[PDB]
Amino acid sequence: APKELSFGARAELPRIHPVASKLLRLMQKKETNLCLSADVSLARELLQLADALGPSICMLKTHVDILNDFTLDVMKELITLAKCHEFLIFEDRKFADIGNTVKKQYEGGIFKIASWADLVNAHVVPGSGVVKGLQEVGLPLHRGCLLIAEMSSTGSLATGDYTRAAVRMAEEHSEFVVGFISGSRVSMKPEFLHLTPGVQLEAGGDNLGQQYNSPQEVIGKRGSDIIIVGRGIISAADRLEAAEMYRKAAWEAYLSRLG
Amino acid sequence: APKELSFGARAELPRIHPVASKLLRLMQKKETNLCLSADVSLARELLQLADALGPSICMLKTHVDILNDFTLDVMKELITLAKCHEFLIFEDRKFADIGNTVKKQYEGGIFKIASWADLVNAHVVPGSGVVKGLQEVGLPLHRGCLLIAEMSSTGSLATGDYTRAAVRMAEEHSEFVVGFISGSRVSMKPEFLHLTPGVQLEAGGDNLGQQYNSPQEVIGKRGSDIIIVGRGIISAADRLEAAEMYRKAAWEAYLSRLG
Ligand code: NA
Ligand code: NA
Repeated sequence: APKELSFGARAELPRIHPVASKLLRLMQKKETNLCLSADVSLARELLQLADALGPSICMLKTHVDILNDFTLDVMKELITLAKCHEFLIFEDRKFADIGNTVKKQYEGGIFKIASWADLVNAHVVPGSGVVKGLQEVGLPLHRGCLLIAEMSSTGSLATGDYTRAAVRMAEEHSEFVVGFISGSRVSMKPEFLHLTPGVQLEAGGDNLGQQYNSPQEVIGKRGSDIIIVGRGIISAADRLEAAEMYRKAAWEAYLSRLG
Repeated sequence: APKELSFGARAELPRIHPVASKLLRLMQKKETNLCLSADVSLARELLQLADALGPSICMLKTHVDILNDFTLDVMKELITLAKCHEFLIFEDRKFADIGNTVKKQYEGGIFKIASWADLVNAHVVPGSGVVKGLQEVGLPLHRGCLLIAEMSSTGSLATGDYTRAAVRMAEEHSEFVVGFISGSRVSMKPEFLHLTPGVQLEAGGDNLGQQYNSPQEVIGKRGSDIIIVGRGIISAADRLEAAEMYRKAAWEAYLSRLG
């Protein structure tokens, strides 16, 4: 493997996407490679978490279709927090339809996801039309996309040639695609981010197929860039001290890998 | 292949799911195996289409995340039409996350999909946790699910062993899973429905990877049960006469296959 570059140096790579470079520079400024999976159903709790944990995170990942009281003004308030504390907003929509449909789902409907999400993600199962359709909205809005190359869950079919196809599709749509959701490093090109869910400090899983690995395993041994942490933080009593524990774990694993 | 049973006889199979049997009986009563893909962004147009075309269709497929003016009362009015004209409502949500997440996306948020959708669909890429999570909402609500075994779009990765995995997952979750979105017959078990999108009378595609086959190819040669038709109907001037053309095509292909 080529010699590892710092996040700050990766932010300067000739082929880097502007959204990736903004992310990489705030990761190095803030010493955080933690993405908070803000898995709550109340706008107040989402906003209180974003404000308190904002300084500790590089990214806040939302499922806005689980917010009981979603409005676009909630997302305006989230953007204010994102700008104040310096983190990106990633809507974990997992687009997975034909290109003509995802185009509408990204721009339109109640959620107007493209209006407030810096990043979205997509499954590669439909073929590259899924990326084509999203990019016809996302490119004019200066957004980025992550392709789901592997999943954390038991029985995942995102393996082998499927994973290779995701990497190829990302390479070929680099104007819009900034990286992967994956369990490890899947691309050797340093311009691409790797974000990894299924992360907790302790061993375990849930009863619906989620499986966990630690920040040291995921960042240090498996070579990913960012950990996505949900229940490990959200279910804790003190979510701020939980986020700090995850931040320091992921940051030190990165530093020790960087040498 | 075993001798083909009529829709009415399939509705009586020992292992048939109640939602599948309701569907099969209305298909045979109404002489329709057409599912309308109601791909519009206005509630008024969705409701006017559902009323006018209701008699011609067995199912109305929605993308409620593309409706600019979604409210739950729109879905109440759609249910009234579904009951009046006898068709099922299928929300084409393509759930594709870990089980713990899809559970919430199905029951909760603004859309409360499980409250009004007879059928939903899911990708199998996350492993069977996706089905497990949906069924914890769907079983108590007496709903059914379709697993996406193949896709119509260029570059689709839902082929080979992926398709085989979808069929296995459906078999093993038959209390909830009633069939497939697929391009052909993928299961030899007659209790399972096969629904096929990417359908028009004329050859062609779109520029975002959609590819078309005719009702005679899909139902007659490829052995699917139901055609899903969107732009072939929606973009026509007279949507009612378009739906009738598709209905008669799909019904006759079925009858000629039945012998
Ligand atoms: Na995930
Ligand atoms: Na489809």
